Amino acid sequence: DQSFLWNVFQRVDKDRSGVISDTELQQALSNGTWTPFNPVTVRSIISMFDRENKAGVNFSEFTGVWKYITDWQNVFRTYDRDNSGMIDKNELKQALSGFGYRLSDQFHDILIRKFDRQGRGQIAFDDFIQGCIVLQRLTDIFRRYDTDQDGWIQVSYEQYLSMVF
Amino acid sequence: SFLWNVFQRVDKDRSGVISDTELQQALSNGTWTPFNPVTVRSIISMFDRENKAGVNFSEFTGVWKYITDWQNVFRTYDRDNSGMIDKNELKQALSGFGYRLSDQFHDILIRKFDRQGRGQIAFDDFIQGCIVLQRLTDIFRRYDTDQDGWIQVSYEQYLSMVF
Ligand SMILES: [Ca+2]
Ligand SMILES: [Ca+2]
Ligand SMILES: [Ca+2]
Ligand SMILES: [Ca+2]
Ligand SMILES: [Ca+2]
Ligand SMILES: [Ca+2]
Repeated sequence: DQSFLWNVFQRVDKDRSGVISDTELQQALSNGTWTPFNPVTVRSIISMFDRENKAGVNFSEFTGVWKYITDWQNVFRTYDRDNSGMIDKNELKQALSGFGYRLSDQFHDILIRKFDRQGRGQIAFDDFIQGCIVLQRLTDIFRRYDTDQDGWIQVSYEQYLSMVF
Repeated sequence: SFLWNVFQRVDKDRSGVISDTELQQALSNGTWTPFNPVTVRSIISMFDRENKAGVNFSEFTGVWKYITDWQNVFRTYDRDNSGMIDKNELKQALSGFGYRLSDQFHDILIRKFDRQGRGQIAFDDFIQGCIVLQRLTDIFRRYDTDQDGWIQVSYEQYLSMVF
């Protein structure tokens, strides 16, 4: 039912639009730090929650375009130890391993780096959805080509360069 | 010089720095639609001494140049002359930049950068369709030693590559 979500479209008409472009949602969600929500994280929710190849959602899926963030906030929250809204190295060693991951101490300090901008050694939330789902899959295409049962895959200089994208 | 006139010519307020989502307005890609904001970001952020996300006259002089040349490529490879480029003309394009890419990963490639679905890379997608194209041929080419191209990559060792 769209009436349950009709007041959500009210805030989303700076240019009357009706269809949700990338920023057409940006003002409906916080990242946890007073900054805007990174569009790179946004298009992950639309091109993934819309069949139409133009990046703009609707009822058929917006029942869930949002729903995934309501999926994602529970986890985040049910891990925040400090409740300060950020996950640390000690903290991620528990969340990652909550997702059935057997990595090691040394990767449990390599991950944080791409996403911790401020440089305090913690992940905000706009850094979480994006890149979480990205990594949620680097166990997955790493899967499609070679299950060595120790992790090794490889191809030549040829279209293996094509794979890297 | 004549650039002294061309720089204000797009500088709406006399500000003396071209904005980003102001330059989207001078660069025409010929889809009669807008020029890619993302191509517009790369063109600005590439050439910015600072974080200002812009180019003043003492910072744009070259962007103009980098722009010029980016057409001067189109202009050659667009042999048929349709303001836009197709698979048969994209082929000699990627190859001319030295890419050993076989037919399958072009329909693939075009399917990530042809902004409209006509199978016709326009002037704005191409540049963009060459910024990342390049970027991910770089470190790999740095990473693979024997230039045969195979890389044995372990679980926790590999993960940290496409990052
Ligand atoms: Ca709208
Ligand atoms: Ca915490
Ligand atoms: Ca200006
Ligand atoms: Ca000609
Ligand atoms: Ca042509
Ligand atoms: Ca090698």
